[PDB]
Amino acid sequence: MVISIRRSRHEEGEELVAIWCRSVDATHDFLSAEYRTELEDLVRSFLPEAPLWVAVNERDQPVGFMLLSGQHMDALFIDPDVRGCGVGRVLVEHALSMAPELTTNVNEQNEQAVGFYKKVGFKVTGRSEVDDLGKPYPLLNLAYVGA
Repeated sequence: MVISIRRSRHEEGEELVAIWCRSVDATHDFLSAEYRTELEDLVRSFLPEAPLWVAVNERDQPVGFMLLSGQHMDALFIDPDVRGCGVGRVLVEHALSMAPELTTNVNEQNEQAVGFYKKVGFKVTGRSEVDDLGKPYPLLNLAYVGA
């Protein structure tokens, strides 16, 4: 299966919410149901309108997405069915092509993604003791070192 990356459309936004939801079910399950619900609502109020980039398969059908502006890839999420297919690299490489000095973040609870992003080449450059709203779910900040 072929992959390309492009800007998202609006109407496919709900598929990106769906992708985020299974990425969370597969690798961030530590997210308590209350926080899951509030994230999913704000995500559904954001991914349909955010200036994202989507990985698409041969059907021009989204299989992952990435948010990058400046040199900061704030978000990267991909359907667990095709994560193993290397789309994780393809989206990071897209981000790197626009930003050679790339940075990103990841929730600390997803130690799997911390490991993955290190394999890809990131190295931790900061953290937070909460996620954002004072919730005790730390965020980590990383820079491409990978090298």
